[PDB]
Amino acid sequence: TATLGELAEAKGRYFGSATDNPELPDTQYTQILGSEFSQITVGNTMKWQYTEPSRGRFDYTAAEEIVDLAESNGQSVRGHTLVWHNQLPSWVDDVPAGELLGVMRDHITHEVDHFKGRLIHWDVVNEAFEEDGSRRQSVFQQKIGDSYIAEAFKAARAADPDVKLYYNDYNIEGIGPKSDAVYEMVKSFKAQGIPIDGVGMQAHLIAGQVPASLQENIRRFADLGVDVALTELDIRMTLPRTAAKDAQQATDYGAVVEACLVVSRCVGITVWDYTDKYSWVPSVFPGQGAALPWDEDFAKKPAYHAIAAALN
Ligand SMILES: O[C@@H]1[C@@H](O)[C@H](O[C@@H]2CO[C@@H](O)[C@H](O)[C@H]2O)OC[C@H]1O
Ligand SMILES: O[C@@H]1[C@@H](O)[C@H](O[C@@H]2CO[C@@H](O)[C@H](O)[C@H]2O)OC[C@H]1O
Ligand SMILES: [Zn+2]
Ligand SMILES: [Zn+2]
Ligand SMILES: [Zn+2]
Ligand SMILES: [Zn+2]
Ligand SMILES: [Zn+2]
Repeated sequence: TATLGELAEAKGRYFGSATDNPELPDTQYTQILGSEFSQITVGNTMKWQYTEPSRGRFDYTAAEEIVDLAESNGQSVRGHTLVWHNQLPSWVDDVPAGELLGVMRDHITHEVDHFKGRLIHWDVVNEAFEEDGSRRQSVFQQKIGDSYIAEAFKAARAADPDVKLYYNDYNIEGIGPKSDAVYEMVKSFKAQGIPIDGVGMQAHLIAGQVPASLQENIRRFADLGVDVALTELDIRMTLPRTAAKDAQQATDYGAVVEACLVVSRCVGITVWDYTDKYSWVPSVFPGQGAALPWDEDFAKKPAYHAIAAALN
């Protein structure tokens, strides 16, 4: 009957999926991508290695394709991601330390300016913290210092005043040292007048291990005055799939969706792609997989039933 996007929209939220250029040829895949979801995230081609492969020379070719596709289906789009220590072109490491801040600002200005007025959110900075809450020692942190995050948000706001600016990270779904650090940063930013409109909880979860404090965590961020979004939701399991594992995964998906629906400022959910066929999990987590609502043959799993039921 109604799609996840339609059910989500009926509750003032969006339900979308990330995608990547190489997948678009898959006709069965795109038909579902374009009809089931109300939002799309550019999976890879908005990343630094693609948009600015050589210093000062920008390339939005691949990203534009996905943005146009989303627009064609009437789907909103999330930009991902401007500042990240991963998938960074090699020339960035060679930039003299004293020049890096200026380079990061430039990268941000161009990309945000080019897509201005077409995206709903921008993941401005991604994974800037370690598990214990200390700063990840990336090229930006090391050469620019602690203010690089704040500078990144300022630059972004200066290039597009209407788009929502998000801080994105993983393992910040439950209350803990990592989410506390993000919590403090957001508090710090609000007090200093540093622009930031939301926190993106990637939500790359493990079946049977969903943080029970998820909802309370979403709520405290919302009380700080920022929106919250589950940006790259997937719940992996150790293969092979079994009925019991699928059922546990379904229960998990339902609890995650319910948590968002209970908090007024949880604007939406995005799954890191929607079919196991293209999930990034197997490639990064050896022995793990089957983390999405649709399996490799596009059959909806019990997980799908739970998501729809939670959305109502
Ligand atoms: O490169 C990053 C991955 O390393 C990250 O995977 C997290 C590692 O710790 C595990 O406990 C989490 O479940 C897993 O998601 O995901 C984000 C990616 O950018
Ligand atoms: O194809 C893979 C992408 O799907 C993957 O996306 C990363 C997953 O972890 C998140 O924290 C990152 O923000 C997101 O970009 O990156 C690797 C690429 O090979
Ligand atoms: Zn090109
Ligand atoms: Zn275009
Ligand atoms: Zn704490
Ligand atoms: Zn199947
Ligand atoms: Zn069903």
